[PDB]
Amino acid sequence: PFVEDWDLVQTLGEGAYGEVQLAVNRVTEEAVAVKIVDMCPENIKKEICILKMLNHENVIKFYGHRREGNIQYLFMELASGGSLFDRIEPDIGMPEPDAQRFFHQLMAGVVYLHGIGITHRDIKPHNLLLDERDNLKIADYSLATVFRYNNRERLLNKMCGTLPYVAPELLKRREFHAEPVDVWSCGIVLTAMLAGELPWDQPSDSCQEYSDWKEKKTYLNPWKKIDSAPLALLHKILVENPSARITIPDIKKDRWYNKPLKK
Ligand SMILES: CN1CCN(c2ccc(OCc3ccccc3)c(C(=O)Nc3cccnc3)c2)CC1
Ligand SMILES: [Cl-]
Ligand SMILES: [Cl-]
Repeated sequence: PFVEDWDLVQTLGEGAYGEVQLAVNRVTEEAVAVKIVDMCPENIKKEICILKMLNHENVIKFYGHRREGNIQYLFMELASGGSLFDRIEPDIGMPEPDAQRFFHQLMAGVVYLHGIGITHRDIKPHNLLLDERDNLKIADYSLATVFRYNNRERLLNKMCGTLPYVAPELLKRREFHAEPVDVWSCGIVLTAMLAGELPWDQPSDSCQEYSDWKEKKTYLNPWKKIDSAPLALLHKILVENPSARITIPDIKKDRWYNKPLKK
């Protein structure tokens, strides 16, 4: 039984749907991340099925799972570097070359997900982890879902995620395309990395900071802290109409995205 093989040392944090712990094996001392859930059978079955699909250098590794009656045990690679959240200095961000590198890696992982028809739905720095060489890994598949199957796209029609990161259409439209929503959250992550603050509580008209952006007041914070090149990218990403929003193929052609900054 689980408790005979593993010791739960501490809480690593909460995901969208549960909580994950640092587990250390009682024989080998191998340290792993474990998500423990007392079975929704329907959602957890879904989370496990997506987890089994994943194989990419910028997505967390899934080791497997154990069911002990009603409780499911999900085992995954521990991120020795902790989270990206912890590299963002409040009100400062991080050095632009470090931000660009992490943004390159984030885009690599998101392209991989979208290419297998999965949308993450909750991209934010808490869910972006780092291995021992600071390679970024997209974690937490509790909200992830299928948006393309047999080459047919399905629109999403459920609101979820985290408000300061969600795209405006998720709050307004009854159904919407999955990919532009993930692209938007990437832009908020990039903003956070370069300014060390979030731009708004949510992207709604009742939020003044979001109105300010739409009116192009980039002389205000956080935008004033961001160099003109990454800012120009952020103007293409944080576009209100998802059909006019930049796609990942075009992000990959952006001037800042291609600027040499780092060894
Ligand atoms: C030295 N230590 C190393 C470990 N350090 C650390 C800190 C936070 C973490 O996750 C926050 C989290 C993010 C999403 C959901 C729940 C919790 C993880 C981690 O490895 N988590 C993980 C791994 C695989 C799958 N899911 C989560 C590791 C902190 C510094
Ligand atoms: Cl398919
Ligand atoms: Cl933050």
